[PDB]
Amino acid sequence: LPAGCETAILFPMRSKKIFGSVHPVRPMRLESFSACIWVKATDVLNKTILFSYGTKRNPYEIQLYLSYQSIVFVVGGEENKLVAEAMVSLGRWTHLCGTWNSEEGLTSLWVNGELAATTVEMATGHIVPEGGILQIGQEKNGCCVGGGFDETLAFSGRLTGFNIWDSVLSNEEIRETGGAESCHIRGNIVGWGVTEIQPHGGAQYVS
Amino acid sequence: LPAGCETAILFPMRSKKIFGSVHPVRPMRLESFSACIWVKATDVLNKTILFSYGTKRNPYEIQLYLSYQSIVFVVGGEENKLVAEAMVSLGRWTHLCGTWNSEEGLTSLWVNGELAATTVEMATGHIVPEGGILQIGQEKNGCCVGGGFDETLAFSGRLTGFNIWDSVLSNEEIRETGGAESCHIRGNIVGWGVTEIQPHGGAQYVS
Repeated sequence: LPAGCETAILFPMRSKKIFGSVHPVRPMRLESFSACIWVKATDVLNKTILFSYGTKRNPYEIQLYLSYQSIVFVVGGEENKLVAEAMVSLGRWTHLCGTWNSEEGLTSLWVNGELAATTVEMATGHIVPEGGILQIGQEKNGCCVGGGFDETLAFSGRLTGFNIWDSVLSNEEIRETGGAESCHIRGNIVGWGVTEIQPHGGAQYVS
Repeated sequence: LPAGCETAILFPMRSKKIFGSVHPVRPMRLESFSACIWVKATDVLNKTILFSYGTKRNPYEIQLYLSYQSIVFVVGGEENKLVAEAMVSLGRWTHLCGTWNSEEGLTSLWVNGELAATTVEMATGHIVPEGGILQIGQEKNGCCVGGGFDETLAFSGRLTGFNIWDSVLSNEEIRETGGAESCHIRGNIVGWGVTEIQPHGGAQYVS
């Protein structure tokens, strides 16, 4: 387990059926936010969508994915994105965090409690609309067609601590969530064990 | 049997899952086209979506929906439509059919094989996109989610003789399709009993 957790998803095999359905309880109102996460990637491709919140008219409303030895940060749509280079590789628990603002379009990334990317005037004044759904480990593809889901974009590996925050996280708290006692640090939008998480098609906890 | 047909589909109750899955054989890419049908208007609400063909970027590519007394026929989008006034019935096998072209934006509607309405230079040059889903008996929405199909948009009743053509039908052919010897003339785009049709969510085949 990454730092002090005892539970983690297993994702033993990426196939055309592995996915999950999360049903958060509270609104997604966000003109700014931050999202720490610990990840253990087994294989990284040019395109492998770890998750993406999508609306009926904007499936790419939120998304981040690893492009070989790089990390992509998609906001709002495919066109608007931020990328850092050569930080994520196969098989190691690594803390990923970031921040965004709509006032002057400020956004940033924080790995291991340490900066990874930053820019300004992106998604300035943007507000995420509701009505979409957040999906983990898969992109929009067939589910019950004897497979269907893109095994290419599917994921295999260990994950734990699915959390989301309603506002920006200070650099101090980002560092703390990058520390060895980050398992108990959870956000309010989503908290591990607090938010409804429904693995499917292979994603197994290792509690 | 009406129109000489030998099979039909019953929509016994307007419900949030009642619909049918239609998969026409050939592409829908047409400029001048026509399609006629017999409808037994069981319920005529202020809005009872008869069907809805929609592409991802345009939910209202093609949509015929029935109002209290008017057959509102939408082409391309909500902006362009063709509408009748006081000649739609309740609980009676009735004929409604329309044509369209992009050359000069021609369009028409045909009740009981008799012309109903028409306008010119409507969507001139427009080409209907292909590859979309031809949802029937209900405006496109979720079914497996559990309900999803707004019952107001849902329709109930018996349906027979589904036909789609690749050209504007002549007046003589419209009269022929409006008679008791109209079952045999079935559309090449879709022919009653040719294109696979699966009533679902309460609907069943009937004859």
